[PDB]
Amino acid sequence: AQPAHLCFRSFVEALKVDNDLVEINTPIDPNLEAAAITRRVCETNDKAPLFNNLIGMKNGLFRILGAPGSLRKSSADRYGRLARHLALPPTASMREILDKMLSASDMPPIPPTIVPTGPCKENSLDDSEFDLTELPVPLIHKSDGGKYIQTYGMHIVQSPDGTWTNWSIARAMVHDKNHLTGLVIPPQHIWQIHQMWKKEGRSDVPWALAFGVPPAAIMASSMPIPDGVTEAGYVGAMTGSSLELVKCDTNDLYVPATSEIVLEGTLSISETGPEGPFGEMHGYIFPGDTHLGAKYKVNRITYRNNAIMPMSSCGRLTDETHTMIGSLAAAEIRKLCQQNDLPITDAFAPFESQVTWVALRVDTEKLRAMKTTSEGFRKRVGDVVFNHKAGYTIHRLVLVGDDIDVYEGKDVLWAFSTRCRPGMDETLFEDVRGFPLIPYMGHGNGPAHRGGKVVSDALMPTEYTTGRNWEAADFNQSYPEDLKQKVLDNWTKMGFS
Amino acid sequence: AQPAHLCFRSFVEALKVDNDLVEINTPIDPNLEAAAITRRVCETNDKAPLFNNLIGMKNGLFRILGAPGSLRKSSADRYGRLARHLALPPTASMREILDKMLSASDMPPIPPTIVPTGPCKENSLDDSEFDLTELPVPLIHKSDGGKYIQTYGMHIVQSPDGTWTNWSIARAMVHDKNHLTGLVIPPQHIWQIHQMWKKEGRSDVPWALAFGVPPAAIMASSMPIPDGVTEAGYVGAMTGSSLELVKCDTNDLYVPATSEIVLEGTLSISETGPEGPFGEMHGYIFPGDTHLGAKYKVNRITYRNNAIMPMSSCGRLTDETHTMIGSLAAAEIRKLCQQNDLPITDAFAPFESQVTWVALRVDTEKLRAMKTTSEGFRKRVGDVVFNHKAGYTIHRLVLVGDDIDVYEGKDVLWAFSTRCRPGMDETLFEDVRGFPLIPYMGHGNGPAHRGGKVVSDALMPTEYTTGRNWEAADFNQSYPEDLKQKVLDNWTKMGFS
Ligand SMILES: Cc1cc2c3c(c1C)C(C)(C)C[C@@H](C(=O)Cc1ccccc1)N3c1c([nH]c(=O)[nH]c1=O)N2C[C@H](O)[C@H](O)[C@H](O)COP(=O)(O)O
Ligand SMILES: Cc1cc2c3c(c1C)C(C)(C)C[C@@H](C(=O)Cc1ccccc1)N3c1c([nH]c(=O)[nH]c1=O)N2C[C@H](O)[C@H](O)[C@H](O)COP(=O)(O)O
Ligand SMILES: [K+]
Ligand SMILES: [K+]
Ligand SMILES: [K+]
Ligand SMILES: [K+]
Ligand SMILES: [Mn+2]
Ligand SMILES: [Mn+2]
Repeated sequence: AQPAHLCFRSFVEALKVDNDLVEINTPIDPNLEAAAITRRVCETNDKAPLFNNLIGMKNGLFRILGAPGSLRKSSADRYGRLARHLALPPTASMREILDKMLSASDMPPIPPTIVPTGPCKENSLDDSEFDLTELPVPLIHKSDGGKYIQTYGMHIVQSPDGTWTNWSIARAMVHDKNHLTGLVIPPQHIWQIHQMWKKEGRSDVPWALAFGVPPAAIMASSMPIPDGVTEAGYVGAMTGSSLELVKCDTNDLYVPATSEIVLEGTLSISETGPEGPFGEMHGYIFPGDTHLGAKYKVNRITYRNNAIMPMSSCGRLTDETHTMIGSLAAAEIRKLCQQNDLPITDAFAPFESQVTWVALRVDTEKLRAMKTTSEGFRKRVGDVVFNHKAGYTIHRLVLVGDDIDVYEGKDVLWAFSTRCRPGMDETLFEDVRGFPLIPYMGHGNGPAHRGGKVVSDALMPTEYTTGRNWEAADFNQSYPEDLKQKVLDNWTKMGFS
Repeated sequence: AQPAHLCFRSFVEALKVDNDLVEINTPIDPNLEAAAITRRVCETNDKAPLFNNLIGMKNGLFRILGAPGSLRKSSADRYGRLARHLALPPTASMREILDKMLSASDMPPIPPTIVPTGPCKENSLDDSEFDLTELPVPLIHKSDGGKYIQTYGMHIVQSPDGTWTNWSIARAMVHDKNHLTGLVIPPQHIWQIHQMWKKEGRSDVPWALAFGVPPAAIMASSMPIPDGVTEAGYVGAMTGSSLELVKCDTNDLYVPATSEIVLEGTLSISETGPEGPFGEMHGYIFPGDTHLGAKYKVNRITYRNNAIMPMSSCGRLTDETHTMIGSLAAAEIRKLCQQNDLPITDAFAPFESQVTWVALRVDTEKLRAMKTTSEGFRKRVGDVVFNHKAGYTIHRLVLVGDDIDVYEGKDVLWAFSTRCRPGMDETLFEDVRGFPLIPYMGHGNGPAHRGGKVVSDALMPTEYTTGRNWEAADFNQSYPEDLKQKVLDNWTKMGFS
């Protein structure tokens, strides 16, 4: 066999073939050691670790793959892990990756295909046979409030009426032998669907959590595609293939046939339990900061022979919470802007901003034809984005003109720092949903859930009127073409590197 | 040999010895080519170029050294050029460099020593014998409004009463055979002294411009040491040695004995001429943006045999306008804060901010004892800094706690992005002097000369009260010491780089 983008086991193979995998066959402790190695990998853009000999692995549960969506060292294949989720060449640009993830947005869905069995059915454990506290679930950060089994699996929940099945990543930790607790927060789709079941009031939410799903599916799971859109059919259109799914044993949900590990059960409409703290995407943990979270009951586990659990050891740069959350949100924001008739060509969440900013590249020819001003345009952009779920995680939008490559953080920083006058060239948004996970929100001086957002206009005045009126004081723009070429051609002759 | 910090010719030797120099002995055009090579050096942190065969060099005037204060590639000796200005080991940290530049602030001055002659007297040209338009003055950027002879020399002017002699860098370009035009703007000391002569009204300002001065002198020339303080005596205290100076031939000013090239003349109290545009430190040139500047008359040139003119090809990162202007301003700001009883331990202007920000590291134990709040503390800090000349070039101050290394831009960006809530955690300053060279000031939407400043508080709430209440979600802080060491010790064994 199955292609890498359609089968996690094949994806692991692909990373090996790529010389992008280190297989660790000696015993590794899931209590911190696996996550520490993965953390170091993510901080240094090293090869992904596959822990084949995890202390506590029994009867096939489980090996761990760390850093599944993290960066490679080389510039040429920096995003190659992400490309391997999507059948793209390993040298694919971020633009190419994001365009692939947006491609299904004006295609008919390709609904999934139901097949009678698959590798995820190779082994099973009923509710007399498993204990979640006895599995080699990792402690990811030393101060975490639980062992976070769920950092890179896919929650599956369906609206009561059956018309929308959502796939998404949301964290969860082990509560006891047969329960998890996790985040289920607005405006996320798992929360939206949970609210539908709670208003109906009759039962707990049928649920499954599938780990080691098709890589193309985990990417859509991490993207804020629209309300009401079933991720499986979006992935089918993106990949050009209907995804093969098998029915759960204990409920009527459907999971990818090649899932490594599947939990089946219910998400309670009534019960909560302690959740967190967790070392999070912005780079912090607040020890002792436990709060009630949603509570999941597990009734059944099914799994592949020699099952592999993917794990995100998230925190400071760079891991899946940056490469996927930020970039995929930025992609959806780009599309949302264009659908609102805003002249945005590109969007990216700079890593340097801890993926709390999105830089929006403006087609300034189109802007000029709008015959508008900074104040008006900033407000329009911020209203569109900050009032929408796709903008949830993003607290600063930086508008830049056509000369800036938004996928290059040094260039975004240059433009922000030199073209946006603090205060005057910004519009603050206090009456929008805020992202409480940012430390200055949930642990800050103001409301955790509201405000703290800004549109920073790094468009220069003449970009709204007559056109750019500067040249950069750089090698590229400050010297004629023939001179530049001469200098390059004589560079090593003269004595330079 | 004479020591490198005391003699520019010896400094050039030192860069060669260091394998930090490329001697270009074939013909190089001062019309763009020399500056293009230097620009490329600065953008890539390559070796400094010494142009020994400059097209248009005659009778000893002149060779060019580019990139005298720019960065080296290696992290270990990144600031080695700057260290070579100061007699410091080439591996000196930025903290060490800035401490050396601040050291003379609580020492008695060591006034200069007058000697009868020096190398700067080896050759001379009277006012019948030179023509500035006939010298190989560089065109530094293709759209510059003149040939900028003066990018790394030292202007010397003295108060009418004789009590203060200032040394400073300010740009100047050739106007005609015997005149320059340049920037002389408030609140700079050359401007302050010029205003004293203008109020006296009796004559033009006696002036000299010395190129290829002692490196320790050019560093102080680039630093905003206090009003009324004679740089020569500050440099003498910093270096532990009295600087040797020779009298000008045509006026009673005194220049370093080993200056490569000296212009003697007057800075007019009445005349102006076209100046600019110039490709500037923030990374831009605005073609055609010429304005009246100060006008200098040159009466005499003296120079060393085989004179070398230093040149800054300034613009986008990284050159002297970043490494020296930003860092030296930040050093003075650190001291100014401490003298105002503010608990600041360190300051640096991040390169990523185009040296428009300064990050201020706070001793949070001291902060806690102040029993203050963010609003109050931000306002106090901003009032101190933004009302002072040392703050002139800086538009954003970022307050950070003790965990942040302000000399590491990635860590400043992380703290700013995650700990400062836009709007609420900031105080805007509109009634302070602004720096018009920033594009969003002089080419922006508001007053060029006023406002546009902000204090951004990236201190978290408990840093004012009870202490830091988080751990970073990073390898260093999220795992115990013994585990970290194990992972490091087994890193290459396991298969990692
Ligand atoms: C790639 C990744 C993604 C998330 C998360 C992590 C990783 C690796 C982990 C599990 C490592 C961290 C965790 C987070 O702590 C970060 C976070 C992000 C956004 C909201 C809350 C938490 N998390 C997560 C997340 N969404 C969350 O609702 N709680 C979560 O727990 N997300 C983001 C989420 O998938 C996206 O917002 C999707 O758009 C959601 O799908 P839809 O609702 O649009 O269908
Ligand atoms: C290292 C360097 C420094 C400057 C400049 C350049 C370089 C390489 C060049 C010449 C390349 C660029 C030019 C600039 O265009 C940048 C600039 C900076 C600050 C004000 C105006 C211009 N410039 C300069 C500068 N000061 C200026 O008053 N006009 C100047 O022309 N400075 C800064 C100035 O030296 C410092 O502010 C000192 O504190 C001044 O001394 P005191 O007044 O405190 O005694
Ligand atoms: K999703
Ligand atoms: K602007
Ligand atoms: K000075
Ligand atoms: K703050
Ligand atoms: Mn969804
Ligand atoms: Mn001075």
